[PDB]
Amino acid sequence: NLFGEPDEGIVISRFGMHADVESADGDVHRCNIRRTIRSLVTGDRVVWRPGKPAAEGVNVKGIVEAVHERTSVLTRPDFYDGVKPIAANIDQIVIVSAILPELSL
RNA sequence: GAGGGCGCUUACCACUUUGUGAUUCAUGACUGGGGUGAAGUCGUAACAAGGUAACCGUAGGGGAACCUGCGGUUGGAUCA
Ligand SMILES: [Mg+2]
Ligand SMILES: [Mg+2]
Ligand SMILES: [Mg+2]
Repeated sequence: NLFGEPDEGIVISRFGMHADVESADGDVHRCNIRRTIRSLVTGDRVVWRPGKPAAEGVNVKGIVEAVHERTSVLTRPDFYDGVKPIAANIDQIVIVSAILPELSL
């Protein structure tokens, strides 16, 4: 509770109970998520509020309220897990492989 | 003179010093796991004969669930 400014920022990573949200200038600021969010992926622009600092300058987390629309999505299903998106909102993928241990086709 | 006091010395002994032990708390780089986590990734182990029957004990293997070897049990299906 006692949230801050609703703004647009880029989510750095996903950690289940919380997420890392980069602001509009390059500030690593970890936040938790809203209960009604169906999914949150790496690199998804969101609407979020950075809580409120309890100590002056020292805050713990904020919240991520809403999720914008998807440009792309990477949905891959799995046995006994269902269809799960991995990453989203991307224009180019680079398939990276190595000759070790194997190079399959 | 007898005797006493003072003073000195000795025995006992508190505090105090060194050497070196046992025990206890606080601090403590680092490090060993374990628990609590609905949505995170990795796999599909077990529960049906759960798709190589499972499990216990022991040795080895490898991100991991686990696997194989030896022996035991039915807390196993199908049974003749
Ligand atoms: Mg299995
Ligand atoms: Mg089995
Ligand atoms: Mg056996």
